[PDB]
Amino acid sequence: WGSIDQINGKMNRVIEKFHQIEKEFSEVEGRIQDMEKY
Amino acid sequence: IDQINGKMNRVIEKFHQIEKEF
Amino acid sequence: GSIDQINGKMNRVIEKFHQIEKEFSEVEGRIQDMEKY
Repeated sequence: WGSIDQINGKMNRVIEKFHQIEKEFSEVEGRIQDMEKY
Repeated sequence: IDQINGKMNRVIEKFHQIEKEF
Repeated sequence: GSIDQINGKMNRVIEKFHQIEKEFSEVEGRIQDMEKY
């Protein structure tokens, strides 16, 4: 099960970094929005 | 262990939807 | 100002999206293979 524990870890890290990339994109979006509105 | 497959099917859940989000 | 800044940030975000795609495909592949064999 060290092979499962290991893919559990690989899936967790893919998920964590997607959430970081998602947040970064949100911030970019919100600044396109500032520029467009203000 | 039932415990690490328990997790897997759970972690695998969030992974699958992110697949979709990707 | 804010225009070249967004342009830089967005390009770097897109770069990081392409990295995460490849990593996902590789993790998925490994899960598929564990389940198949």
